[PDB]
Amino acid sequence: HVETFAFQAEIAQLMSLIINTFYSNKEIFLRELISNSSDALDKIRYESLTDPSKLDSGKELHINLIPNKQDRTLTIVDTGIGMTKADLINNLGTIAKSGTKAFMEALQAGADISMIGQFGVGFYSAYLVAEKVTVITKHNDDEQYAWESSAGGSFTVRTDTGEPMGRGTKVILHLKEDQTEYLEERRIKEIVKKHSQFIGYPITLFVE
Ligand SMILES: COC(=O)c1c(C)n[nH]c1-c1ccno1
Ligand SMILES: COC(=O)Cc1cc(O)cc(O)c1
Repeated sequence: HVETFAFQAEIAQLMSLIINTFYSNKEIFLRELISNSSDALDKIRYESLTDPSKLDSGKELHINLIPNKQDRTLTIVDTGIGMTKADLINNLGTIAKSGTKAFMEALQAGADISMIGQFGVGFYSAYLVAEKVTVITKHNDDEQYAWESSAGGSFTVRTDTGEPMGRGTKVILHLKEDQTEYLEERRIKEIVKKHSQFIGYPITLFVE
C-alpha cells in the first residue's frame, strides 16, 4: 500500500522557493540530474571494485534520457547504486536538510539558483520544470520503490510493480504545460552539449 510522508519543513520551504520564484534559466534542471546520475554510477563502479557480485543486478553502466510527448514526460534513467527505503524515507531527508539552509543563506548575498548543485540539493531542481516527480529506483539490498511528490509539503512512497528495472534510478518528470520544450530532441541535445559534455558515462538521448 501507499505510505504518505511529510517533507521536513526546510525541504518543503525550498520547493516553494523554486516553484514560485521568477527564473527563466530553467534548462539547468537537467545537468543536475545528469550529474546526480553520474554520482550514482560512481558509487557503484567503486563498490563493485571490492565486491563484483554487486553487478549481478546489471553490468551495464549508463544514462538514458527518454522524452514522451504523449505522457508529457522526460525520464532520466540510470543504472546507479540506487536508493533504499531508508534512503527515500529518512537518509535523503537528513542530508538534503543541511544542503537547504546553506543554499538559502547563500541567496540574499546574491548567489543564485543555477548553483543549487554545489549545495547537495540538485534533484529538487526538477521543480522548475516538473509539476510532479516520480522516482522509480532499485537498490541491491532492498525492494524496488516508487517515490512521488507533487510537492506542497508531502511525498508518497510505495513498493513498485512496474517493469523490474534490475538496479538503478528512473526519474519521471511530469512537465508543466508551458515547459514542453525539453520534450524536443533538438532542445535536449543542446543542453547536454552545453552543460554535461564531460559525464564519464554513455548518455543516450532517445528519439520518439
Ligand atoms: C532521486 O531523488 C532524490 O535524489 C531525493 C529524494 C527521493 N529525496 N531526497 C532527495 C535528494 C536529492 C538530492 N538531495 O536529496
Ligand atoms: C546525491 O544523492 C541523490 O540525489 C540520489 C540520486 C541518485 C540518482 O541516480 C539520481 C538522482 O537524481 C538522485
